[PDB]
Amino acid sequence: GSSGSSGTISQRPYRDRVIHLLALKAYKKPELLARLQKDGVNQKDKNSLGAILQQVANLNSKDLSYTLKDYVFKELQRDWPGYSEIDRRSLESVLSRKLN
Repeated sequence: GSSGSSGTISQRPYRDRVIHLLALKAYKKPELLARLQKDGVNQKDKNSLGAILQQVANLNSKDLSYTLKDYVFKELQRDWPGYSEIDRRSLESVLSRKLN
């Protein structure tokens, strides 16, 4: 039985941080960042992002917006520190709509 620990977002893998955002809704290469960058986005990752968005999300030429895949929803984390009192309840839906 541990007491506590330092759970920071940075310690988490970029991918997760990304999908966790695209989950609630689709985000644009630049936009999505504006959300992560805030907490701190690694330069070496800034480039990888584009690749991840396609590995976990899908870009729609329509509105050049990236859409979080379906299966990925399972990879997400219901205990993500990125989901506010609302987000959390706003995400539990999708997963429920996707994850049969």
